[PDB]
Amino acid sequence: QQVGTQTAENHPKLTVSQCSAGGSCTTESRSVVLDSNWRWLHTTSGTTNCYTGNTWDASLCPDPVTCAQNCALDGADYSGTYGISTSGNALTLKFVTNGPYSTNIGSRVYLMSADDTNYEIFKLKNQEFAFDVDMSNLPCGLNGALYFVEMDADGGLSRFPNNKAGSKYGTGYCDTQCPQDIKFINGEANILGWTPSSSDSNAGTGQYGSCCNEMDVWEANINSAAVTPHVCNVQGQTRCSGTQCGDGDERYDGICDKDGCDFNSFRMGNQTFLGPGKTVNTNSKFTVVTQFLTSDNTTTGTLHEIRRLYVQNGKVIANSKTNIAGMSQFDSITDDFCNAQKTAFGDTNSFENLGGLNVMGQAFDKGVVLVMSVWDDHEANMLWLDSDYPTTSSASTPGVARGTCATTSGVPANVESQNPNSSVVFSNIKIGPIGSTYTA
Ligand SMILES: *[C@@H]1O[C@H](CO)[C@@H](O[C@@H]2O[C@H](CO)[C@@H](O)[C@H](O)[C@H]2NC(C)=O)[C@H](O)[C@H]1NC(C)=O
Ligand SMILES: O[C@@H]1[C@@H](O)[C@@H](O)OC[C@H]1O
Ligand SMILES: [Mg+2]
Repeated sequence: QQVGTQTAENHPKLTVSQCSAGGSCTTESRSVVLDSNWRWLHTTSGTTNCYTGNTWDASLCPDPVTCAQNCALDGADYSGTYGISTSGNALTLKFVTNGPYSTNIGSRVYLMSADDTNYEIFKLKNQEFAFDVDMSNLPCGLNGALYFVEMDADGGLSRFPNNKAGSKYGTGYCDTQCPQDIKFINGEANILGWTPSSSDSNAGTGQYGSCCNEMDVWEANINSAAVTPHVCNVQGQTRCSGTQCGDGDERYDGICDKDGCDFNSFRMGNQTFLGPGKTVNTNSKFTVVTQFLTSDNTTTGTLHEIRRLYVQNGKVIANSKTNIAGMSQFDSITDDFCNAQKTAFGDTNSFENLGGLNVMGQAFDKGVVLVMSVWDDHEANMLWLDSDYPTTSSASTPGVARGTCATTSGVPANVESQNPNSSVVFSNIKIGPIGSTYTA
């Protein structure tokens, strides 16, 4: 894709903290950028759209390359059109925004580096990452997600000749779902076999997907939360086609682990731990701390364990323990946990098949980009996060119940119609050595 200049691109500012042993942190000036899929895409010479609704203009986009050369991504009206605003260390993502020219549902942003051009690259091995979240305004069916993916720092500017926009315009997304709804992959418009979504009037899928390792630090709404590493057998952002993408029936045949090795306290058998008025009380803001422990306690050692702590009202709260009959008891993510939980639940262990925490840690070695988003789910209505899933399974079967929401909840049109003003606030991001990002 090309660069459009009708609208200047000014990334909303966001401060983050870099912390040291003892807990003193320095403030770093960073910013966020809107993902390219949300942007106005118009001809380089004018204002004619290359894509409208969920339909590409066939005469501007006769083929993937011509389309990438003819079509330009333009600057974004972050707050008034996309519902994205920041206030110091706080990022607010609104669910539904009505701009003067377009309505936008959900958003996805990446953290920029100090240069405000390339993404910030995080090296998470043997580090602790903390943030605060207020998801009191995120009901059933919503997901406010904070996570890392193995994107290129420049979003593909240097790898792909026909990507002339790059990370400044939020290009280069990938994750372990190998999404095929991404409009530009590898600097080419993803127009081959383009099929509009029937339920999402702004979306479609093309022949290719964009795949990479993904650490889901946080996927949650007021009801339930999950922390989930996912790995692939490829390194970095990789375009997939056919079986590689692991779409539909080929879910477990692809290059990436779609299910991941998840820890949702509710799913793991503690229904009183996280939620409205619970131990972690999601009616109010709290701190989420995530530790990426290596086997030798160095930044070069093998990733061995992902641990979780919460902090609310100044009190540290230990992670819940698993409570699945017949399964050994864990309170964190280890490869042993993943093996035990996949066995207990009868789920295919692609996480381990594709190299487990070792491979996750190798993605961390190379570096990953911070993503924050708010979304509803056209495929599964977020039931995998907050309800009984599959809905066709007995809710007494271990692993099926993930939260208290109704199996009829989370239909996008219903959630948009009923809770349009939903929002999530992510704030006070900190990274440092273990123990450095919060006060015990
Ligand atoms: C779920 O996790 C919570 C937090 O660890 C456990 O909370 C305890 O609950 C009992 C029963 O109400 C209380 O008497 C304790 O004071 C709680 N401890 C804390 C630290 O909050 C709870 O037991 C866990 N549930 C299950 C089924 O394992
Ligand atoms: O990331 C999620 C994955 O863990 C799975 O359970 O299906 C839904 C996905 O969005
Ligand atoms: Mg290029």
